[PDB]
Amino acid sequence: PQITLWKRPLVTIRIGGQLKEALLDTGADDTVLEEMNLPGKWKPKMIGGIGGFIKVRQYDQIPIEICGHKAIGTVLVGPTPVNIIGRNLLTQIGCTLNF
Amino acid sequence: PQITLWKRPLVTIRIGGQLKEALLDTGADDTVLEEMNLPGKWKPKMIGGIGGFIKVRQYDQIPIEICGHKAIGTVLVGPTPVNIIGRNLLTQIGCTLNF
Ligand SMILES: CC[C@H](C)CN(C[C@@H](O)[C@H](Cc1ccccc1)NC(=O)O[C@H]1CO[C@H]2OCC[C@H]21)S(=O)(=O)c1ccc(CO)cc1
Repeated sequence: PQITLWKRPLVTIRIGGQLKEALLDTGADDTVLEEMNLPGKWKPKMIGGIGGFIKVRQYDQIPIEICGHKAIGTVLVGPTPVNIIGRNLLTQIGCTLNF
Repeated sequence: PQITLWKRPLVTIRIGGQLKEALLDTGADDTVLEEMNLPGKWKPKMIGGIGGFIKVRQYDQIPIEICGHKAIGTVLVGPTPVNIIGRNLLTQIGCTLNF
């Protein structure tokens, strides 16, 4: 589909048994999801944006469905105010910027 | 153009006769540039990002040519980690997300 940017580009994603609204975010290298207790190995990381850094847990090879499109890759989980689909997964669902 | 997302969508912008590199950022409501001088009236504002809140200077009706596409609108100047072009100007240049 085509998503205009008059409003936030929020779409429905699924991660296991949880559906969430997340931003399709070309400004994010990696995907950052709100706090959730995912299974499996992870490692700590600090990520920075406007206002400073937050601490996140990096989980690898996590399958995420984004508007019905299949993706799988790295997911950072921590106290973000918004779920953010970053470029690592945007490329996998075929997302481009066009003007 | 069509811009894929395997790399950061960094583009050259022209603002006040200066060339700068900025990130096309669909997850940003607002355009936020690193510290610089712009002429005219500005208003103190605060904005929140992933890491908390910052103070910025709000400048209205600033022309920016983004990849050769003209926009005129609100520019916030303050301690962002990188220059970001947000939806307020991405809409002006006809940006959409497509997948
Ligand atoms: C370093 C470049 C950006 C600032 C990076 N950000 C993505 C960005 O899209 C965030 C994504 C975002 C969105 C909402 C809340 C928090 C973060 N937007 C943002 O800060 O926009 C601000 C300017 O306009 C305002 O509208 C939204 C917040 C304000 S981010 O969220 O901080 C971020 C995301 C992912 C990583 C890991 O790769 C690191 C940082």
